[PDB]
Amino acid sequence: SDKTFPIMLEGKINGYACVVGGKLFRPMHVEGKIDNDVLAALKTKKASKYDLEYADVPQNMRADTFKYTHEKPQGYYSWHHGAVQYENGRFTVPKGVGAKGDSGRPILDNQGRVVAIVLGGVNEGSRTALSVVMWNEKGVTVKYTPENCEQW
Amino acid sequence: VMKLESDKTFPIMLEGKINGYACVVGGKLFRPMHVEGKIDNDVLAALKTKKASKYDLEYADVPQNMRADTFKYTHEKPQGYYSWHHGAVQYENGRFTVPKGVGAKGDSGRPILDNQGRVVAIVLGGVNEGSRTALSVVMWNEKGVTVKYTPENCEQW
Amino acid sequence: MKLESDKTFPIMLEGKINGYACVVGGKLFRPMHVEGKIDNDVLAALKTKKASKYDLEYADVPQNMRADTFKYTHEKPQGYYSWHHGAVQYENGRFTVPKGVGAKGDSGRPILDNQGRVVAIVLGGVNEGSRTALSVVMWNEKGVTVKYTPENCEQW
Repeated sequence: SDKTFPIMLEGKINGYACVVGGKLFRPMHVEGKIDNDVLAALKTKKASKYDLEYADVPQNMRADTFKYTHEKPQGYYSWHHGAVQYENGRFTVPKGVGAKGDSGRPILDNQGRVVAIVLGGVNEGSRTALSVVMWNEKGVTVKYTPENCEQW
Repeated sequence: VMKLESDKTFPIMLEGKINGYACVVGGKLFRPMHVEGKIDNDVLAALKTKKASKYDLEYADVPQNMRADTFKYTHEKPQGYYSWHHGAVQYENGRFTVPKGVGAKGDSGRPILDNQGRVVAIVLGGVNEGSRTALSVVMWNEKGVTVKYTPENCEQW
Repeated sequence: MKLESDKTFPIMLEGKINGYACVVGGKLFRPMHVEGKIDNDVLAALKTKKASKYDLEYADVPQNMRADTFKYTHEKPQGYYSWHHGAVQYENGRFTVPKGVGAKGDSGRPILDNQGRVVAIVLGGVNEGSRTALSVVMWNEKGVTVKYTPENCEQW
């Protein structure tokens, strides 16, 4: 794929950035440089209310980026660490899964479409509650953060 | 298609300190006229502003590329609550109040929003009245006429 | 959203606009020969003093308006200025506009420089062929009112 690029800080992967619908996304709270020259060169617009920074990607990339959708029917989804579950407008992964450095990774439905970008999470029993950003019907950004959520 | 939205309020730096805030509403840039400093945003900090001393506001048109990404505004102020950076803002009998101990110098310039996200006022100052703090602000009436309200013994922020 | 306050006001007479009044630096000005009521309650209730020699009636504008009134200036370099109907030329000490421009109902209108400052208030004019010379009150160095009226000028 390679539509997700690790953000380097000091000397490690402090997070991830990704390209969706011709837009570059990056978690605001995640400091560091993207491991890609073009992307790391783009001036971003800060959206602190959603803990996101974004920028238009050059035309010679637009079509070759993640596709997105507001369609979030309850059920199962996927992401780098395995399966994700969506129920009651909340995304969750198995307990113990998800941690620092995972901010930025997207969540995908069967069709490989990005339905959300992860910002953080927190342990709730035998499940990990996720803080994410999504998109509604009108195409507006919506953010949902679980109680006592930790930033990854 | 996507309809992203980014920050619409910016800190006004003065001598390396935050002295107020500027924001963009209805395709315009505003900043409290009594606040000294430079907008922490190159593009906006360079625009030429026109003064409106009657409202303690300085303003300028926002470029074509920024027009779609600015606060929408309204005159609609039914009684109840609204919100701003520091929390809930109550509006009753033509006056916006917040809890005592909330709001101080440095907050002038910040906007007050209704639940739909529209700006119903811009803060200019305040003064404590008992357990509440009455706010000085710029609002808009039905005709589109900019109106300013300043509480007795108000202090500029 | 309206940020700028109106600084000119139509003078009504039998339903028709007979001229204009404007507010400059804390003062209302009105062409003395123009009869009618200023179309603004506050302004119309003001008592005015007359300066016949200048064909101007004037009063102190309410303090709550002083804040957004026209700023005047004496600086009148030759070139162009503007007024409601377009460009106004200034040369050889007199303002002129094109024929077909300037008529009854235009007295009281201001002429502004590009910085939005008032350099003159029109009181009338007279066509002189391809151009129409204007009658006006201006301001000199000491901020003193001065008047200029073309030969056979008519009070619009």
